[PDB]
Amino acid sequence: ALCHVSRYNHANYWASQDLVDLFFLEGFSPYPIYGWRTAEERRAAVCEVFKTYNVVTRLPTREQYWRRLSNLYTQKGVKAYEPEDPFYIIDLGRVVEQMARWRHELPMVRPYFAVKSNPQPAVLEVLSALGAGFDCASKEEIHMVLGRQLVASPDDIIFANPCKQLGDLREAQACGVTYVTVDNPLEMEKISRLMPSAHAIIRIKTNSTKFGAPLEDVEGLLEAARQFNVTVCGVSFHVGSGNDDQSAYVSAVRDAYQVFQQAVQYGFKCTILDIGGGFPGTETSFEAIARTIRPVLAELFGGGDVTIISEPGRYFTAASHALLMNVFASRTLRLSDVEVSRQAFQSVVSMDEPEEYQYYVNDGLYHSFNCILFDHAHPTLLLLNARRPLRITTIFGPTCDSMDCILKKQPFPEMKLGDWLLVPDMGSYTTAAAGFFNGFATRRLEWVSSVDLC
Amino acid sequence: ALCHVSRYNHANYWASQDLVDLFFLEGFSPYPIYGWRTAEERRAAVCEVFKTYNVVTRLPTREQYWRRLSNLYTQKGVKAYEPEDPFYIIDLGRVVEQMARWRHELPMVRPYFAVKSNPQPAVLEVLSALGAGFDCASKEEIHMVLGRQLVASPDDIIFANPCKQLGDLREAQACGVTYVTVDNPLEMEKISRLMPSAHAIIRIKTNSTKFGAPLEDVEGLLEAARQFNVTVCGVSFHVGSGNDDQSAYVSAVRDAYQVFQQAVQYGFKCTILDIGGGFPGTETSFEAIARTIRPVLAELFGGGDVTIISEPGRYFTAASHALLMNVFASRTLRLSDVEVSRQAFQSVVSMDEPEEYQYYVNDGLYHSFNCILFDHAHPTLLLLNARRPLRITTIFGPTCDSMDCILKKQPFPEMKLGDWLLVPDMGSYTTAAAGFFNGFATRRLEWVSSVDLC
Repeated sequence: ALCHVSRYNHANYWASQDLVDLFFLEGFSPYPIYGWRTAEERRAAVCEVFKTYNVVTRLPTREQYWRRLSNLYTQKGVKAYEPEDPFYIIDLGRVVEQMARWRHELPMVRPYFAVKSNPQPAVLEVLSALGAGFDCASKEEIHMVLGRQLVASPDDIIFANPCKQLGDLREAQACGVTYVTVDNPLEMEKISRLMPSAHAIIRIKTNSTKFGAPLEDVEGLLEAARQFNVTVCGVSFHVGSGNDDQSAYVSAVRDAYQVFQQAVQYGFKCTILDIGGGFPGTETSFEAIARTIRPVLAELFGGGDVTIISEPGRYFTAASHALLMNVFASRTLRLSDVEVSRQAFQSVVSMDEPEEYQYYVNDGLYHSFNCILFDHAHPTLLLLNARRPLRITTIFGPTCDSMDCILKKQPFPEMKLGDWLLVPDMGSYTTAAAGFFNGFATRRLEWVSSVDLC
Repeated sequence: ALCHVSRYNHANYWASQDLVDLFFLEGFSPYPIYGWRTAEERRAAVCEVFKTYNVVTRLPTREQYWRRLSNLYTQKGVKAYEPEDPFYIIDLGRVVEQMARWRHELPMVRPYFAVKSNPQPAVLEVLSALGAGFDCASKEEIHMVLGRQLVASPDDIIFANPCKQLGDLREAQACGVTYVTVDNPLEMEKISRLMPSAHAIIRIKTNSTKFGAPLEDVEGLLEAARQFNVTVCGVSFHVGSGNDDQSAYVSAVRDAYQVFQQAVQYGFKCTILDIGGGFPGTETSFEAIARTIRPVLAELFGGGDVTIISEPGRYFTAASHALLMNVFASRTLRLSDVEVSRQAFQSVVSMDEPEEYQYYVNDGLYHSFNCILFDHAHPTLLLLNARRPLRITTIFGPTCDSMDCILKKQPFPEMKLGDWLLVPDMGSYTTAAAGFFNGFATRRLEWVSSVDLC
């Protein structure tokens, strides 16, 4: 459907610091910590990134915290940007908390953050300081990771795209990366021809239709790898967020074990297992998924000769953002008699006056709110603010296009010009896929650290 | 649906300049030319733009011309960019021809090009040289128009957004632009309080959900304008990219005349008539639309007191661009028995072997091909270049998103890694709304001139 407004649907619409501290304490589990930094170097590096971006440690539920921050920063902005411009509130402490959670729940797995989730430099810097690996799907992301000197060696970068361009392969081989992912024999030929130092990883299909080799064709994939003198030492799979069944992960791990046996039959001694991303980044919770994944990994890849990695994307940056919007235009329209009857029966809006209240905010579908179509997401609009009766609303974007319709004829509290709209959990594939249509953009950013580090 | 592939659907799928010259011949119509330049200065300015952007004159159907140009500029890359990278072929001669066609069909109307269609500097500069007005929907586009010194005075810029932000109005008043568009009395109050030296233009609804005041509420609009000491001298309307027929244009202009009479009754003497955009850019033809709308303008606004303007967007930059894509990855899959039966009855590809072909190109839905959703467009894929059996193809994009699919399970000639895909008529809202997901972008541009004005 459209943006979720279930927070305002009835007439009476009124009404881990310990984990992070544990994470920065090792140097628990018998597995070595991620990254080349020691215990003292990681904390120093994260504090250095915090100082570099001058984040503010605003210690604290989550909706109340976001509302308080939005009020404070709106007041601050009222007192290089306009006070009515949209802005983000990046909680860089949330990324640290997510890494602490991943270390606690999956200590045997080293995440390789998907840079495609948000290529924002601050999150990359803090993740590299935390010891995370990096997951580049293109030569551009490889350059951002290497150009910022976030990795000591290119061995912490995986060319996770199973279908890479020839120039991308040339740049990756020149830059010195080694880990790549494959799904078809033609990619084996390309990798052998243009990148001889690669450590190819086979991507196996899971129970989408674009990536992942079928379990039957993995034998032909291994045959092509052997024929083309390609060193295969890994198997990867990605299920994507949306698979409600918790058995998809264990089925994929079983398929990976079968592929490992097939590779062993081909003289390939694989040492890398990649379980992909798709983990939930918001509070099927991540704890249940980890409790499902852990035992099969222990009883199948518990020998210690295979390193288990992952490429979690939105998991790290799901709860780290909060977009704020200003309503700057409003008008009321009459309704037809036919439309009046339907709304009276269902909607809790008072239909004495057939009025449709239309509002315009300064961020729409051609920008950060592009996740409605590209990501199939339904974010939660929140009005920070005399009874405010529930009128049927159609919240438009700033762009003159008529399709900028983040809301359409749904009940919502009465809003006037100058009010702010808060959209929590707006960090996954929001500004990465954002387009510069009409010239509007959420250029302003604010840096907040929910946890205390410095 | 999806990208149009009707060019390849049966088993055997094998098998201007004079008007532009007339356009630069003002020193035949009783209307003065557009712009502050003369005949001897417009040609010099456009030749200066061509020299500045190194535009090359290519001389000649449109499909064959685009194929020839694609061959020429494709076997030219392997001889700062990779040869296997996507690129555009911008034909500014097409923009010049579109302007000449507009001048011939509607000599009484001065276009004000919608910068939102493509904010590319070359098209803006060539249009300013041609004498076009400019149509800025945001302060950013105002700055691009003014920053490049394209307009002698800000009187050639219309703040065509009927709902403008406060900072945008402040910048517009500071810059010196006067013409604005209004929809609701709240906008009247905002403009009066913020933009004192304005010439408001009422936007009337066309037989529309987002913009356009209803014909009944124009009374309240005029009352608010008079109450807030707002000077209104124009009425505007936008129809949309596609509609029923020219009867919409006739109804809209008659409603505009009625609103003009209402304003005259409300002590307001108007002098501006804006008929909006939505005209066809590709080849309901534009000539029929002009032949319909000319007589009503002649018999209704033929007194000469009111100047008729327009804001045509895609009309100028529809047939200008031509995107090219490279197939760098491919694989073959299986089909279910149920799915096999469906294709046997309708698909012309022999379904004896359940072969599903999946290809990958370097431009997808997160980029230039974003017009499929944001614009509801179906561009025509063309394979430039033995036998080419039809197969069930699924042309994906470069991004690793599952939904980045421009064509799904449709017949198409057999493709191999290295072939190019030509997509003509890709200049309207393609690179303007294009994002930067995964770091992929069509950075390379090539400049051609179908016409020879130099």
